[PDB]
Formats: sequence, C-alpha cells, structure tokens
Amino acid sequence: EKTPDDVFKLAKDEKVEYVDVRFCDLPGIMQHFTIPASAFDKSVFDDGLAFDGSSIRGFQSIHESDMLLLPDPETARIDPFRAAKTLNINFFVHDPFTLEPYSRDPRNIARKAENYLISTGIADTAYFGAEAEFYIFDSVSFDSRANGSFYEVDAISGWWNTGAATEADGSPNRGYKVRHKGGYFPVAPNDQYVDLRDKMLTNLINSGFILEKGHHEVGSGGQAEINYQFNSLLHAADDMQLYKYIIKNTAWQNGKTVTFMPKPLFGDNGSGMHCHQSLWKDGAPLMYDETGYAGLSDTARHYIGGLLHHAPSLLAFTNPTVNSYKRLVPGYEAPINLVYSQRNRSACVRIPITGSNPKAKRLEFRSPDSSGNPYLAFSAMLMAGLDGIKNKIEPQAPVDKDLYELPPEEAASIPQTPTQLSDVIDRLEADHEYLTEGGVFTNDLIETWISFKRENEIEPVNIRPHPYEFALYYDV
Amino acid sequence: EKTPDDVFKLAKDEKVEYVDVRFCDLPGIMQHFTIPASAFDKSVFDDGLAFDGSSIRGFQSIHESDMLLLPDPETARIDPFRAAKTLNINFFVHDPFTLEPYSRDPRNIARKAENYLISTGIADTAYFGAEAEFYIFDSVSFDSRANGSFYEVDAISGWWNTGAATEADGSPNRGYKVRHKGGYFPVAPNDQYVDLRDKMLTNLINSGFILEKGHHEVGSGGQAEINYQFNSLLHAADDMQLYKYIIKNTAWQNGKTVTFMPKPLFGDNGSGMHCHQSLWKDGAPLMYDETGYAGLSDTARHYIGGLLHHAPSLLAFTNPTVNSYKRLVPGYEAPINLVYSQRNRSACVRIPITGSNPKAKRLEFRSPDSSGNPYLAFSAMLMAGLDGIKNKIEPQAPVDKDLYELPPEEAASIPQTPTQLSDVIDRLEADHEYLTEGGVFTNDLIETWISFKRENEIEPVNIRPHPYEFALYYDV
Amino acid sequence: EKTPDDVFKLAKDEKVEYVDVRFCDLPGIMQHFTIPASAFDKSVFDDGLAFDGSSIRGFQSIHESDMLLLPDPETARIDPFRAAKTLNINFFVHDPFTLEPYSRDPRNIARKAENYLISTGIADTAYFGAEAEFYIFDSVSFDSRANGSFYEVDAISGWWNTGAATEADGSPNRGYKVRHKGGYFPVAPNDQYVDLRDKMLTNLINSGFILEKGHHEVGSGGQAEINYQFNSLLHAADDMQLYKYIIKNTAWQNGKTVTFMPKPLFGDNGSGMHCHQSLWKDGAPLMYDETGYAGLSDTARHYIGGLLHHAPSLLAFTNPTVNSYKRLVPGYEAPINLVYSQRNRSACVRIPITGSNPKAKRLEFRSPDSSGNPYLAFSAMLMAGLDGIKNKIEPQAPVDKDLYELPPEEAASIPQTPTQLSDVIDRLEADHEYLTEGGVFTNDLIETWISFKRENEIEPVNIRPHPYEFALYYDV
Amino acid sequence: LHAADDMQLYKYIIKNTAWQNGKTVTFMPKPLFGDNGSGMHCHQSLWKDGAPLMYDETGYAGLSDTARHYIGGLLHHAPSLLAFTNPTVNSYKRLVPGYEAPINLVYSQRNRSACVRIPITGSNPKAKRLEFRSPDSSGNPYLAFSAMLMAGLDGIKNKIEPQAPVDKDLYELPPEEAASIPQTPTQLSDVIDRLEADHEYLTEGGVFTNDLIETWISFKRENEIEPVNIRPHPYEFALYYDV
Ligand SMILES: Cn1c(N2CCOCC2)nc2c1c(=O)n(Cc1ccc(Cl)c(Cl)c1)c(=O)n2C
Ligand SMILES: Cn1c(N2CCOCC2)nc2c1c(=O)n(Cc1ccc(Cl)c(Cl)c1)c(=O)n2C
Ligand SMILES: Cn1c(N2CCOCC2)nc2c1c(=O)n(Cc1ccc(Cl)c(Cl)c1)c(=O)n2C
Ligand SMILES: C[S@](=O)(CC[C@H](N)C(=O)O)=NP(=O)(O)O
Ligand SMILES: C[S@](=O)(CC[C@H](N)C(=O)O)=NP(=O)(O)O
Ligand SMILES: C[S@](=O)(CC[C@H](N)C(=O)O)=NP(=O)(O)O
Ligand SMILES: C[S@](=O)(CC[C@H](N)C(=O)O)=NP(=O)(O)O
Ligand SMILES: [Cl-]
Ligand SMILES: [Cl-]
Ligand SMILES: [Cl-]
Ligand SMILES: [Cl-]
Ligand SMILES: [Mg+2]
Ligand SMILES: [Mg+2]
Ligand SMILES: [Mg+2]
Ligand SMILES: [Mg+2]
Ligand SMILES: [Mg+2]
Ligand SMILES: [Mg+2]
Ligand SMILES: [Mg+2]
Ligand SMILES: [Mg+2]
Ligand SMILES: [Mg+2]
Ligand SMILES: [Mg+2]
Repeated sequence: EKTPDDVFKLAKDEKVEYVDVRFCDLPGIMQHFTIPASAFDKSVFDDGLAFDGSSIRGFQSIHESDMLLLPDPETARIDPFRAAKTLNINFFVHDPFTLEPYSRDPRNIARKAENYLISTGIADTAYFGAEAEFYIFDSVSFDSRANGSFYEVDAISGWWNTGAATEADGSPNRGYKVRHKGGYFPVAPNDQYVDLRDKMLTNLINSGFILEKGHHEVGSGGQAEINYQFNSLLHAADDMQLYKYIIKNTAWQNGKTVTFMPKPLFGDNGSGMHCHQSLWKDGAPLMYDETGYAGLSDTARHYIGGLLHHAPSLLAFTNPTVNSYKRLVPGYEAPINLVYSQRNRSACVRIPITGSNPKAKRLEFRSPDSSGNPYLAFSAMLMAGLDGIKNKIEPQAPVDKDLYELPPEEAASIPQTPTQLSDVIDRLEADHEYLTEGGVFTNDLIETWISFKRENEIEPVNIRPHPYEFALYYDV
Repeated sequence: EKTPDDVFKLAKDEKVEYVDVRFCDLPGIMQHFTIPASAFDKSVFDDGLAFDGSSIRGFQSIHESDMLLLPDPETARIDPFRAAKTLNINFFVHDPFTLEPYSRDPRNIARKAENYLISTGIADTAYFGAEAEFYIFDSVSFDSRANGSFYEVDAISGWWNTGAATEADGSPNRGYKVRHKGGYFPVAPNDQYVDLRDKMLTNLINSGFILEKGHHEVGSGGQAEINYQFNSLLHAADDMQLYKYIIKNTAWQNGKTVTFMPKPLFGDNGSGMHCHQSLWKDGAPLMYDETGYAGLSDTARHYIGGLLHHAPSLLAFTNPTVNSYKRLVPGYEAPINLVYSQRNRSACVRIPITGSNPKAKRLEFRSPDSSGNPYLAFSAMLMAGLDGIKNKIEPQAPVDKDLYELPPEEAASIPQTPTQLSDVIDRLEADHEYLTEGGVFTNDLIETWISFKRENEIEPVNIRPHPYEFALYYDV
Repeated sequence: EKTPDDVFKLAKDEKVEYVDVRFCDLPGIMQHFTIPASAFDKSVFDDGLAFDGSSIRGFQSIHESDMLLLPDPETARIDPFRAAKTLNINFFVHDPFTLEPYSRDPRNIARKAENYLISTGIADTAYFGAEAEFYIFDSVSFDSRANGSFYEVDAISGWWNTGAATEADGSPNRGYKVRHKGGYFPVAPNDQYVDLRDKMLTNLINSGFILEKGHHEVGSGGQAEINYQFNSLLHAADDMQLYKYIIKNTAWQNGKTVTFMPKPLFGDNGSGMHCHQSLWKDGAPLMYDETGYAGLSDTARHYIGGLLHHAPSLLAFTNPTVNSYKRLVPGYEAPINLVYSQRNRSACVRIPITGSNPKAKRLEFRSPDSSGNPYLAFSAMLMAGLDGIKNKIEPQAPVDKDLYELPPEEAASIPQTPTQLSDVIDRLEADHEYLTEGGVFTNDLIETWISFKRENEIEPVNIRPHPYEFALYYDV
Repeated sequence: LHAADDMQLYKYIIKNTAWQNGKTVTFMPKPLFGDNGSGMHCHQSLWKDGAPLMYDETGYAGLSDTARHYIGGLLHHAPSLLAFTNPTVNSYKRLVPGYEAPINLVYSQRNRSACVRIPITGSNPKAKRLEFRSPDSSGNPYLAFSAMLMAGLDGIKNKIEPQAPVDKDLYELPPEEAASIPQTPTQLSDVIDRLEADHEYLTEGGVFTNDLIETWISFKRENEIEPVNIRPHPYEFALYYDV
C-alpha cells in the first residue's frame, strides 16, 4: 500500500542520485533507463514517461512506436550494485493517447488475473511460492557459422575438470569437485560456493526479501537454489524478476556468471521453477480437507485437474523455450508425464508433506522453468486452475511410484508431457479459451506469443544442423 | 547374367590375391570381410559363408547370431584401391537352418520388389537413375560432452576462409575460393577439384560404370556430383553402394574426406539423391503420352500420384535421418511441399525437358537423399508408385512457379513436406500397407526400422542441448 | 570453318579422355562440366546437352531452369593443365523447347552483332585486338564483418616489401623489388617473372594462339601483359576468355595467383583492356585516309564519334564493375575524359603511330577493362561505332596534350568520364536504343544487366562502411 | 547558440569520461554494418513573447500552420540541407532501411521510420514540436542547427506545404507507393552538388555567406569525397578478384 509520497521520502532519506525506470518485455526480460533524482517528481506519477515500443520484443511496430509508462510505488527498492546511489521502480505500460493499460504488458496481465479471481467469488487471493534454481558458472562461449557451431560452459567444480593439470588461472587442481548428480548437498570444501551464496542471501535481505533458505543443488558445476517467502500473484512475479537480477549481478560482481536456462548440462539436473500454489478467501485457507487424498479439498483437487488437463497448452507459458524440453526427460527430478502424487519428486504435481495444519496445505507444480515470463506463467497457471474449479475437472488417480521406472504398459496408459516447443505452441493456438476468460489474456497477446516463438526460436533452431548429427551421420 | 565360372575366370585372369565378401546392413552401410584367393571355391557358392548377425545393425540378437551369405556373381568387380589384388563381390543374407532369404536383407527387398512388379502385369522393368551429390572436405571434427558440444567441417575452397592469413599447411592464401551458392560451375582455378574429380571418374570407368558427367555443385567448400548410366532397380542400388565406396576412397587416397550427409553446411545447398524413374514392358516405354501435361501418360501421372500421396510415410525410407530435414528448407533447390512441375527445381517431382522421344520420358523425384539405404529407398518409391497406378491416384494440379516465393495464402493450400524425422516414422507406423503388398516389405522390417530410428537417432538428438539454445537462452 | 568430324578426329588423334563443355554466364565467367570421351558423339551435336539455368547468373529462374547447349566446333582446343587428356569446347545456349538461341547468351550477342554489321552494308568484318593486362600476385585475403573489414594483396616484388626482414618462406630479402610505376620494363633480376611469363607464352602458343609479345607492366608487385594476334569479333571474344583461363592457371600451377581486376593497387597503375578496332569490306581496309587527322577516314572518325558520344552508357558494358572507376583517375595511363588523340596514352581513344600502310590503320579504345564480359563489351563497342557512322556523328577536335596536367578550369571544358558505376547504369537505363538496333541487344538483356549490377554490386558496396571512413571520421 | 555550445561540450565530456575509464567513444554515423547507426535527432520549436507557436488543436498531429510550414521548408530543402546536417561520406551508410533512420522525405506522428516524427505530447501547447530525424553528429552543430532554422523559416515565409503525412512503416511500402515519395540522397557528392546549385535560403540576411558555402563545398570534395572515391573498397575484392 505504498504511496507516491512514501517513495519520494525514501529517495530523499537514502540520498538517491538516480532513479532506474523498469518494465517487462513480452518474453520476460526487464528493461530499463535512468533519470536523475532531480527529474523524479510528481509529473512522473501524473504524466508518466515515454519510450520506444518498437525496440521492445512483442510490443509495437515502428510507425506506432511511442508508448507510456506509469510508476508502481509498491516496487521501489534501493539498488545494491551501483556505486551512484540508485532507486529502482517498476512501471506499468500504457497507451500514450488513451492512457489505458497495454494489452501486452506482462505486469498488466498479472493485475487482470488477480482482479478476475476476485470477480469469480472462488477466492480473493492466489499465493505463489517459487523455487528458481540456477547455475553459478565461471565462463561461457558459443557461436553459429556456415561450417560449424559450438557451445561450452565451464566451472571450477565441474566433474569434467577432475583431470585438469591446473585451474584456468594456472593455479593447482585441488580436487573436491562435484560429482554429476552429487551436489545436493555435501559440506565445504565440496561446496565451493558457500561464501558467494551468503552474499546473494545478504543482498536479497537488504532488498526487503524475507529469506527461508539457500543451498547447493544436485547438479555439478555450481547449481544453486535460494528460497524467499511466497506472496500474492503480482507481488510474487515482481519478486521473481528482482531475485533473478540480484542473483545474476551478485555473481557478476564476484567474477562469476549465472544462467537460469532449463538445461545447460547434458546428463545432469536441469534448473526448474517449481510453483507452490494455494487459494485463500476472507483470510481463510481453501486447499485443506482432512478426508481427501494427501489432505486436499475439492477446490484444491479441481485446481490440479485444471493444471493437468490444460498442460498441453499451458506449458507454452510455463515451459516457453526450446531448451525447456531438454529438461523434461526422465531421471532428473523433473516431470515426464501428467500425474499428481504426494511426496513424489518424479511427478508433475507433488503434494509436499505439511501435516495437519490447514494453512500449510498446497500443491507444487513442478513442470515450470525460469526461461520465460513469471507474470505470464503465474497468470496462466491461475487461469488453468480456475477453469478446473469452475468445470469441476477431476484429475486422474494419483500414482505413488517412481514414475521414471514405470513398466512400459502402465507408462503408456498415462498422458506424457509434450516433447518439444512447437507442439505446445500448436496446441495453444488450437485451444486457449481458458486463458481469455474475463479478458485476462487477449487474442493479440496469444497470437503475438505464438508468432514470436515460431519465428525467433523454433525455426532458427530447426534450420541449424546439430553437432550430434555429425557424430551420427558424417560417414553415411 | 554372370555365372559362378565367369567369376572364377575373372579371379584367375586378374591374378587376384584376396576376395572381399560384402553385404548391406539395415541402415545402409556395406559390411565386409576378406578371404584369400585359395579359399574362394565352389563351396562358397554351394554352402556359403558365415558371420555374426548380432554385430550388424537391424539384424539378429546375440542368442540367434549365426547367419549365412550366398554370392551374387553379377556384382563381382576388381577393387581399385588395395595394393594386394582384390575382387569384391556382394552377397545375399540367408537363414543358416532353412537357407531361406533373410527378411531384413536390403538386397533381398530389392529382389522381391522387382519380382512383385512383374507379378502385377503393370510392367516388367523399373529403371532408376540417381544423382548422389557430395562434399569434398579437407577435415572434420566433433564431440558431445556434459558441458559442451561442437562440430566443424573445413575445406580450402570454403568462403569462410577468404580472410585466412595462410592455408592449413602454412602456405599462402591464393584466393579463388567458392562463394556460398556459387559453385555451379565456374572454370578453374575457382573449381579447385578438377583433377580429383577426374580421378573419381576414371576409377568409376575402370569399375565398369558407364559415365555421363561430373561437375562442381552449387555449394561452397567442394560440393560435387557425378552421373553414371541408370539401370534396373537392384542393379541401380548395387551401383549406388559401389559408387559411394569409390568416391569416398578416391578422396581418402588423395588426402581429402567426403561426406554424403544431407546438410553439412548451414546457409548453403544440401546434398540430394534425385531419383529419375520410368516403367517399361516388353521393351517398350510406358511413361509417354503426347497429349498429357509435360508429355506424361496416365501410368506415369498415377505413379506420381502415388509418390506424392504416400510421401508422409515414404520419406521414412527416402529421407531417413534427422539431418535429412535440415535440407528440406526453402531456397536451396530441394522440395518444401508436395507438387510436381516440369522444368521446376523448386518442386518435389520435376519433369525434365526431354522432347518428343517417348523413351526419354521420366519423372525426377527430388525429395530423396543419400543418408540411408538405396535398396530400401528405391523399393519403397516403387511400392508407392505402384499403389498409385493400381488405385489410379490423381496428383493435385502441377504448379509452375517458384514454390519458395508462393504467396502465404496459396502456400497454405498445398501439402508441405514433413518437418522432422519423428513425424515420418510416426506416419510409417500408422500407415504402411502399400509397402507390405506382395510381402516386399514385411512387418518385422518396418518395426525394426521404426525402433532403430527412435532409439538410435531421434532420442539421442532430442536429449542433447543444441549450441544455438545457448545463443538464444543463456541470459534468460 | 571447323566441322563436327574435324573435332571427332582431333579427339581420337590426341587420345582424349574427357571433354569439357563450356559456356559463358552473363557477368562474364566461363562455366563448365565434364563428359567422358565415350559420351562425346554425334548426339552432342544433334540434340545437345542440358544444364541448370537457375544456377547461372543472369540466366533463368528456378521454375524455368532447364536449358540446352549446342557445340561450336571452331572453339575446340586441348587443355594444357589437366593430367587426364581433356578437350575444351565452347557451346551456344539454346531454348530447350524451340531450340532457338538464348537472348541472354553472351556468345549469341556476338553472333548477332557480326550478322547485323553485314546487314548494314557498312562493312563485313570488325577486327578486335585486345590487351588484357594482369597482376601476378603471391597471395590475397579479405573479409567483411559487422565490426571490421579488410583486404590485402601481396607479391615478392612489391615495393611495400623493401624493408621486410625475410621473404614469406623465411628466405632472405635479396632486393631488386619493383618501384611504384617502375615495372615497365627493366631487365632481370628487377623483372622477377621472366620464366613464368615464358611458360604463359608457351601454353598460349600450344593452344593455337598467334603470339606477338609479353612483358612486365608499369605496376609494382608483378603487373604483366601478353599480346596475341587480333581477330574478328566473336573469335576475338572467345580468344579473350581462353587467354584469361590460361594466364590464371599457368600462374596457379606455378605457385602464384593472378587477378584481372581493374585497380587492385592504390597509387599504382590499374589493369586495362585496350581494344584496337578496324572495319574491313571485301578484303579492303576502311579506316585510312592520307588527308585526315592522324590518317583517319570519315568512316573511322565517325566510329570514334559514336564511341565518345555513347560513352556515358557504353561504359556499363566496357567498364562494368564498381572497381572499374578506381582505375579511371588521373596519372596512370587510363582515360579521365572523352577525347581522341594520336600517340596519346592519357586519352580516351589513342591513334597508334602506324605510318602510311592503310591496312595498319586503327583506333585504340583505352577505356575498357577486363572486369566483365568480352562478348558483350566488344558487341556494345561495335554498336556505338556503327551508330556513329550511320548518323555521321562528329567527334570534338583532338586534344594533343598530357590530359592529367590541365589546370582545373581548362579540364572542366571537356566531357569527363563517368565517376561511378551507378551513373553509367542509370544512363544505360535511360538511353540504350543504339544497342537494340537489329535486335543485337534485347530489352530483357539490358534490364537483367541493370538489375544485376544494382542488387549484386552497387548496393552491397554502398551499405558497407569503407576503412578510410574510420581514418576520416572515428574522432568526429 | 546555447544548444550548439552544449552539444560541443557534451561530446567532449562523453569522449573523455570514456577515455579516463579505459574506453573509446565514437560519434560516427555508422561504425557497425548490419546494426543501428548513431543519429542526432533535433527537436525544434519556435516561440514569441514567451508563447509557443507550434500548437493547433485542429491540425494533423496537433500542429499549427507555422509548424507545418516549417516542416514544409525542412522537407523541401532537404536535398541541399543535408550537406550541413549529414555532412560526411559515412552519413549515407546510416541512411539505409531497417535501423530507425530516414530513407525518404515524409513527416508522420509516432513514426520512427519517418524523416520528421511528431512525438506524442498530448494537449499541452508548450510541449508541441517536430523531431527532425535525419541529422547525425558527424559535423558542426552551429552550422547544422543554423541551416535547419533557415530552411524552416523559408518554409514559413513562402508557406511551403509538406506532402501528406504517411502513417506506415516506411521501409515496408509497396513498390509503387514508395516510388511516389521523394527519397533521401544516396551519397555526399549529391548533396554537395545540390548545395552548390541552390543555397539562397541559407544566404538570407547574410546568415550564411558565399565564402562559407564555397569553402564547405571545396573542403568536402577535396578532403572527403575524392579520397574515398580513389581508394578500392575491401568488398570490391570479395566481388571482383576472380573476374
Ligand atoms: C512455504 N511456502 C512456500 N515456499 C515453498 C518453498 O519455497 C519458497 C515458497 N510457498 C507457499 C508456502 C506456504 O506455506 N503456503 C501456504 C500459506 C499461504 C498463506 C499463508 Cl498466510 C500461510 Cl500462513 C501459509 C503457500 O501457499 N505457498 C504458495
Ligand atoms: C538419362 N537418364 C537418367 N539419368 C539422369 C541423369 O543422372 C543419371 C541418370 N535416368 C534415367 C534416364 C533415362 O533416360 N531414362 C529413360 C530410359 C529408360 C530406358 C531406356 Cl532403354 C532408355 Cl533408351 C531411356 C530413365 O528411365 N532414367 C531413370
Ligand atoms: C596489330 N594489331 C592489333 N594488336 C595491337 C597490339 O595488341 C594485340 C592487338 N590489333 C589490331 C592490329 C592491326 O594491325 N589491325 C589492322 C589490320 C586488320 C586486318 C588485317 Cl588483315 C591487317 Cl593486315 C591489319 C587491327 O585492325 N587490329 C584490331
Ligand atoms: C532437489 S529438487 O527436487 C531438484 C529439481 C530439479 N532441479 C528440477 O526440477 O529440474 N528440487 P527441490 O527439492 O528443491 O524441490
Ligand atoms: C543443381 S541441382 O538442382 C541442386 C540440387 C540440390 N543440391 C538438392 O537437391 O539439395 N541439382 P541437378 O541440377 O543436378 O538436379
Ligand atoms: C603502358 S600502358 O600505356 C599502361 C596502360 C594502363 N595499365 C591502363 O590502361 O590502365 N599500356 P600499353 O602501352 O600496352 O597500351
Ligand atoms: C531508438 S531510436 O529510435 C534509434 C535511432 C537510431 N539510432 C538512428 O536514428 O539512427 N532513437 P530515440 O527513440 O531515442 O529517438
Ligand atoms: Cl520445437
Ligand atoms: Cl526428429
Ligand atoms: Cl556506384
Ligand atoms: Cl560521395
Ligand atoms: Mg526447494
Ligand atoms: Mg531444488
Ligand atoms: Mg521444490
Ligand atoms: Mg544432376
Ligand atoms: Mg545436382
Ligand atoms: Mg537432378
Ligand atoms: Mg600494349
Ligand atoms: Mg599495357
Ligand atoms: Mg595499349
Ligand atoms: Mg529521438
């Protein structure tokens, strides 16, 4: 409930030199420009500020370029990195003529989703808790040419380096490198990132995050995870974007490089963005029933029914990259089919063991990753869950087994996760009505998304020969 | 019509030291072992020779390993490369108990296809003329690891080398390199492979090939093509396998390395295997009608109808690799949709301009490549064409335009070529009855093929991150 | 007057293994493919041979690709370079349906030009003598990237190398390098290319050229010139193409690299293609009049009038590249304005001093270079000259001065040569009627030429920053 | 004048902050091939007695007659005006389609592909202005600002009407629609030639004199146009080595 004057006071008290104006592009990267403290006045709140909509992905064409920005005082935070004292604020994108909210502003979609939820009477609050895992690498390089292509990531703790004569700077190999699938979570010196993760935890604390934990993750070569307290949809998506900024730049300032890509390593764990979800109304929880499987109420079970039913199109917003589908393979604690199960890290929806406290009851949607847009992803998940409640969609029976080790004939009788991005985009195009309910998603957004993924991602990868095709086929 | 005694005479006259026993594996690579001249006797013809069927792809399991081979005297040729005088002969694979022909011997499939054609009364001879294009490279390297993957091909004439300070051996850069899409076909010194191609042409002539032409092809970095006289199905497939052997080894002996892979270069022409086809009966041609479009008879037009109708599954045998589908992209004289058209190198079936001579009338099926098995590919094409004649399948009207430059709304009303290998394999699995006619293809062959491609090709590429995913997604 | 049977006899007597089928693309590079001797029969003369017209510049589109070739027995010569005995023959391009000559075959244009000349009654023979100068370099490299671009040529005799510690192979610098503008023409060891030019002279003699001289030219870094006997238009253009092939490949086989580009060196002489021209009728010369300036008849003077009047558009075919206009600068024995003058190497047309022999009387058109198509260039020159005779166009008075030393106010009073390629192309577009007389050039040819130069040459150079722009402007 | 003085000092401060911090800055129009050039867009407005003159609620893009005629002058005089606003050989490598720089002489509101864009500023009359997108930083801001003003003033004085605004992506216009629109000049030699032929609007009131104009023309020809013209381009070797 922060006000314009609250932000002006914060700026004065902190002796801010610059204000960094931020907003979200369609794919999911934050955009920014800087104004001096002297130019940060009431006119910023009253009239807004302009930018070139044609240079932003999924936004405007060149002849309709000018767009407008209006501040969100809830999102004002001091930047931990800039030597000149800087205040970061997120903005909403508006039409420069009518001052109406932009149909392709991701932050608007989240706003609309929250208001639609209230309008259904089902609940008044949707809580999102997320676990954005990442890799702390030392280096990366890659190219793509007519006659060749390559990539390489590297990290001191990568198992591929056990036989190295020296480290990259010429210093001795001192062992204690992380085995593949072996990073979760031995003490130092096996864990070579303790001090860096502490700096990440501290930078988050100093940016107003309420912290829960930090640890090394399963993957070799510096996989990590940090958890902060859940929040309502829009706040949670704003938290995600700032979290990624703080992780990436703490690493950068300390000589490292971070990636949130779903699957940077072949034959080791990918990086997921599990989303814990619950609905509340009038300050009371709605997910709990002592007599249901895994202690779940009807509302909760139908929300799951919606998620698993809509998955074939929903993944276009929750798993939105070509790389996403290299993670959805068996053996790495990511989903390979559409089942819910308690305590089950091989499942698509896991129900965490929380006991008899009704407040703690929730579902963990394990399918999503961090390769896209949290505003759009959280919103799409909500729309799928709500369609499930409204149409009382029953999920198929929980399967309490290692889903990777299912016998072939039982495995076949269960719907699989989509194989590739082109499949989920096709399915989104064919069936997206649940998303357009209440105008939360509009057709122009959905069509822009489909077009962007095909032209900029699917096709560019499809036309380029893969290095493994040379391993397979050079001698045909 | 060569006999056992004809081959024994050839071996004696040529003072042969060794006999190289050859046969075809299922994917399409020739296999061999050597016996001394003293061990080449009538018993080889009467009893045959044994091998380990479990070490050959698409053949036997380990407990049913032993298999038998019986010579085909038509295929006896002197090897141009071995210092010790060697006679090469192709063999048919047989069951070691019953002496029945093997259901998964590619050379048997071709045999069966030819006999089935005769049994239909439609014709007695199917002629296949093929153009197997290739690249004459200088080097290749590639790998696939947990944290990285690469490939690189290289050639002195590659345009990517115009700015090189020196050649690979340290000698000066002397220019005259080939522009992308610019290799067809300037005189030397632009054409840096004239003498090598002459050696290829001579080695073919000395192996009993009847030669027609040789030239540099469109692609930079040493693309080439050589044409030899067409023949009946089985002979033509045998010719193809020996041709590839002679091309590869002439190159090898002269310090080069050749690939027949469909698309080794990104942004330059792929290498195709166009198949010219015609049916004959009682020594008379069946493809010609003065009054048809492009001078085609009903029999010819229905054969085309069969090819274009069955394409979605047929390509599993004619375009059988993951790399195949990197070639089926617009702008490189390869098909992108299922149309026939005269004079048209952008089409799926081109009708060459041959004039009023009825003997010369034929179709050019431009879709196939050299990345698989010519015995299986020629056979499958025939089966599709015959199903077309038998069911009088009418092809959709010819389109006499640049098919790459079609307006979006006309382009959509035409069936496209398949996007990827997994699609054609799926389609083969669902619909393959035309192939099983007369038992030419059997279900065990089709099921083995589908299984091999999924487990050994489709899945291995799908699980491995592509270098371009790092270009697109590292900073998500 | 060679016949098909004359060529068959030559092939048999020389024990030819291969026949190289050659034809000219529109810009001016010879194209080829090879057939075995066994495939060289009467059918080649009767039916011709096919090729892909869509892969040849200025020819066909992809849907109308098939084209036909018919041999010219006058052009059969033994190849001096190929280890396998080869006979080269030039072909005419024909329509594959109607067998009519192709409107965009350069060799057809020359054919038509010769026949048109006869039809005018003016003369029956146009003689062309050409001097194609060239550089014998050691190496060349160049590229063009987003952030940088370079070229470098090199030669042992280049003056830029006088201070080199060693030669490229590590051997000592032994001096005797050529000074800029100092190559014409000191004895060896200053002249470092005597033996190589002797090899060029011998290869030409053995290919049926009648030789006149060879020498080093003005430019440092191995400039050279060889002269062979003049001939009638078509024969002369065929001679030029073969001469360029023999020069380039003699160099290549001897460790060097040759360029015919107009201006490879900045601040030293360009390479021209001076064209000596005369008209004859009934075996009698037409250029001579004892009483005319420089001994020229009215016919000759009007031919010159035509050349100088039509120059602004004519240079589109005689000086057809962007690089052409780097040579048309003062101080290097190339034209900078449109004057004729006897004995004058600074003029556009020089009249060589030949004495009172009427047979030797001729004009030297000094403007043309070797960067395009001799068939088109010779033809266009003839058409301009004939328009001059027909309309009795009077050239402006001869100027017997060093045209590089004129003060700027006096320079201005004479029409200048065009500054850049875009200007001559524009002018060709606006005025080309003299070329279309008798259908020698057709509109489709002229329009294709204009389009090719704009899209493939003019525009690509215009959009790319020049290195010297960085010298001038980095610090603006 | 103050604005031109500001420009010069700004360039000094940018270049030397970079220098002191291990970097190197260029203001050249097109240092990268296949990526955006660097422009110097000039927003312009006329005021009198402390009141704005560019605004009319009823005009297209909210422009008064004075403003529209100023634009008429800019687009009419462009063929010679660019000699002072786009004064280098490199300037014309930026004037190519696809990079938010002009390729023809149109004005249009909200349009970053246009020669003059009218920024969206609302109903406040004080904020009303034109953005002349053609100029770059490769020359002289004193001369460039002055020449723009002289062109705009000739437009007002002779009430020169600009051709109708075109509200489209101007790089994507169909063949014959684009062909009815005057293009921007191709190269420096063309604008210098045109300046030589027609420069009367500049000499009004003796703001520019003939000795200045003649010195400018002479300098560009001898020191820039000719030195580039005589030097072979690396791409000529890519195109022509094997002719
Ligand atoms: C621990 N947690 C996480 N974290 C799991 C670990 O990673 C951080 C998010 N996400 C949660 C929860 C979580 O506890 N709940 C339930 C919930 C919701 C509202 C209230 Cl007032 C209360 Cl007291 C509890 C939730 O509804 N969500 C979404
Ligand atoms: C020239 N050609 C090629 N070549 C095209 C160029 O590459 C080599 C194959 N393939 C052909 C043909 C080809 O001509 N024919 C027709 C054919 C068939 C049988 C006879 Cl007896 C005769 Cl005389 C002609 C055909 O039926 N096929 C299949
Ligand atoms: C020496 N020369 C050269 N060469 C000049 C030096 O380089 C080689 C060409 N070109 C000539 C001439 C040349 O002499 N003539 C005149 C000419 C024409 C026909 C006859 Cl039958 C005779 Cl005998 C003389 C000509 O008409 N042309 C075109
Ligand atoms: C240990 S893990 O199960 C691993 C998740 C894996 N990285 C993935 O979702 O791809 N995550 P958590 O226990 O934090 O939910
Ligand atoms: C010149 S091309 O059209 C090129 C074919 C291309 N390489 C392909 O099929 O991929 N082949 P051809 O003219 O020999 O049939
Ligand atoms: C010595 S030169 O005058 C030099 C010509 C110069 N290379 C040119 O035309 O560019 N040629 P020639 O005397 O052979 O006619
Ligand atoms: C984003 S841009 O449109 C880019 C302009 C480009 N650099 C040019 O004018 O060349 N500039 P702005 O939005 O600052 O006016
Ligand atoms: Cl995909
Ligand atoms: Cl696939
Ligand atoms: Cl030009
Ligand atoms: Cl210029
Ligand atoms: Mg966790
Ligand atoms: Mg985790
Ligand atoms: Mg989790
Ligand atoms: Mg061919
Ligand atoms: Mg080919
Ligand atoms: Mg072909
Ligand atoms: Mg000479
Ligand atoms: Mg000379
Ligand atoms: Mg001369
Ligand atoms: Mg601007």
